Amino acid sequence: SGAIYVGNYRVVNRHLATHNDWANLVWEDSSRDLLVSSTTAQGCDTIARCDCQTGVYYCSSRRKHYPVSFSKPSLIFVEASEYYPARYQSHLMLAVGHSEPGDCGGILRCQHGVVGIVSTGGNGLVGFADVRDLLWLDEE
Ligand SMILES: C[C@H](C(=O)N1CCC[C@H](C(N)=O)C1)c1cn(C)nc1C(F)(F)F
Ligand SMILES: [Zn+2]
Repeated sequence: SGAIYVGNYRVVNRHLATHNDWANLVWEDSSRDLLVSSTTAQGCDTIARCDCQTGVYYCSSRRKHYPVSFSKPSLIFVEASEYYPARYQSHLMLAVGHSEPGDCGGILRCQHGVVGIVSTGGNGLVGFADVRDLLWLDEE
C-alpha cells in the first residue's frame, strides 16, 4: 500500500483505490495502473521533473529502502493477475529488486523528488509506474 500527496491530489495504484478515491476522482488510467483523487488538505511531495535512471525505493515486505538502477518508462507486458488480464502496461520502469504482493504504492525517489510508485513484481524484478510526465500534478 501507499500514496503520493502533491498539492490537492492523492496518487495511488488504480487497482488499490478505495471507495473514497472513486467518490472524489480526478483522473485514472487502467493502462498505467494509476488513479488520482482530490484531497481537502494540501500535500507536500515534490514530483521529479527529470530523466534520472537511479533512485531509492521503499519495499514494505522487507521494511527497507533500496538503491536501484531502473529503465526508462516503456510499454511492458505484464502477466495476468486478479486485478488485470495479461496486457501491456504503459509508462512502466523496471529494476532488479524485491517486490511481492503488498509492496504496491511504495515510493521511488531520485535527487529531484518522487519518480513513481511500485506497481508490478515477479521474477526478481520490481516495476514502477512513472508519474514524472504528469505535469498537471504541479498545478490547479
Ligand atoms: C502479481 C503481482 C503483480 O505484479 N501484479 C498484481 C497487481 C497488479 C499489477 C499490475 N500493475 O498489473 C501486477 C506481483 C508479483 N510480485 C512478486 N510482486 C508483485 C507486486 F509487487 F505486488 F506487484
Ligand atoms: Zn531525477
